[PDB]
Amino acid sequence: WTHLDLTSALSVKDPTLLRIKIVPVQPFIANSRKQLDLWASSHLLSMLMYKALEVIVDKFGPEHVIYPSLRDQPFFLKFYLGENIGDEILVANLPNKALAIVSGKEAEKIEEEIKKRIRDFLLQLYREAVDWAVENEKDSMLKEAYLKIVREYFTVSITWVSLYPLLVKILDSLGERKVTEEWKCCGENLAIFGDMYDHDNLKSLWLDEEPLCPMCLIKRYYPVWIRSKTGQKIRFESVVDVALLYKNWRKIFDEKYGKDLVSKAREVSEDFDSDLYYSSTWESGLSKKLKNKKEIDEEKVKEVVDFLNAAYKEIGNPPKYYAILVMDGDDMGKVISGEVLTPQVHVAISQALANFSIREVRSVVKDEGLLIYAGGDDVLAILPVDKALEVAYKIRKEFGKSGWKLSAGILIVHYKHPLYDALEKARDLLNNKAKNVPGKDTLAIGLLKRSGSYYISLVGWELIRVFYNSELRKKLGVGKRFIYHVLREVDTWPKVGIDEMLKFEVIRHKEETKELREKIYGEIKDLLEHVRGNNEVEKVRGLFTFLKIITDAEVFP
Ligand SMILES: [Zn+2]
Repeated sequence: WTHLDLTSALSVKDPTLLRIKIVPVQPFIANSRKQLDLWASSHLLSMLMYKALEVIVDKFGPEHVIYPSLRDQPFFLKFYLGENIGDEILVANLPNKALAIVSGKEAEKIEEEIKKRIRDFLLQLYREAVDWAVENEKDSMLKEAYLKIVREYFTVSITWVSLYPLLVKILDSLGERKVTEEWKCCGENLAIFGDMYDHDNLKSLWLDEEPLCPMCLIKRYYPVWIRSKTGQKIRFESVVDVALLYKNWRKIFDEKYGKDLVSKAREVSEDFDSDLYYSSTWESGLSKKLKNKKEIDEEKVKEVVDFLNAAYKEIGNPPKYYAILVMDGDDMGKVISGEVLTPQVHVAISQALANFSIREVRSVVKDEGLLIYAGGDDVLAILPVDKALEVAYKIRKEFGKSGWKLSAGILIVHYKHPLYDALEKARDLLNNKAKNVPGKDTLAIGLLKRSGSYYISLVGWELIRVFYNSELRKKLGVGKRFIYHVLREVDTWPKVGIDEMLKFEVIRHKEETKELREKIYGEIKDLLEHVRGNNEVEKVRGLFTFLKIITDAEVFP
């Protein structure tokens, strides 16, 4: 049906191919402290691309935008059509790069019109935010040297060509040239330091002891702006909120106990957050959460610990690790753009990516963890430790049927760990580890224990398939004895040899305990073909590190 869509925009108007791209993406995102900051920043990025797109839509129509496909785009439904949209709207699913069919004469003004609208809105927000941080100097907070940072920050490169998949190729590399040619938290002047202030005097002024620049102020305000433009806010506020979803711990906790813990936490103070389900925090600190010079009863603390600890002996210890899942398509730069072909095929692909990202990835994540972003062939999610692998694979299969292949970094991490770093490492797994294998179609799973230890393992998607249905998974104590032993041998390498090492080790860990040993060796061998590695030592290392991680009793209690 999208042929008769293009015939219009191609015939009805004197047609010129316009292209949008907002430049600060991976930076703006990684500069975030708490999970909310990461959602807020990525979501806004989408907001911008929406206001960029809004202009195209307003002046013309939706079918004039090739990429992304605007059918089912939750922002538009909610915002442009005033549809009564549900929690869909919390997920950011518009990417930066875009492609529209524009009328030759508008091409010039549409460029400046997009530029203004972004600035206008960001400014519009900075203000609204300025008011909010006052609610919870303030005249000269809107100096036209701070206004600058806001307008100057996000760069929106816009380019066009008249009327071939070659024109598309010429539009991209022409476009990808204007890009580069066009403290707080982050290399940007703080909203007070840039004029004349001491760093001691600076920190004192700011609401949480950390001084913010204008951009990061917009980050903080956005979650309340959204709550009052749409209805709702992120379901899992903290990283800890998603960490406590491991084997329904929180839900189980919020029945047997929960009311009594709330009660217990009322009579210590008014902590009316999630950290407090951990015994550790009640001993470890609380000082920080004391925003007032009031008194804290100590028996209440001592016997909040006792309550929780006894809770833990009847329920299990509370989960303290969570997953960062980042995903990205392979060999698809030139597919999204259309060089590898505009015919309706380029729309078809756009619709395929739109559909996957909006519906299929959400149906996979599905209140079982936080889907921050799905731009077509790329995903950010915070997951519980026991959903990471399961979600990743599920999503991979789906992107299968809807481009072709897709890699992934998963970073399991202790909750108390700096996000900026965690987010950085997860990215690195995906880009520097995963995407650098020959047949780049791989899971790069990493585990960083609070110890400082950092196990990584690079794996084919087929491995998780084989491993579920594996006899080997069925037993993993015996496992603790097995895996550690193997990993020890392959710390350097078994001088005995790799094959004979596994035999002796499978052998070591009455009618059926011959066929069983013989089955495991087979699987263990089968599995290695799916570990990405350049020799059996690397492959063995790789599998038994995947084994090591999946089974770790501190991460998976
Ligand atoms: Zn900042």
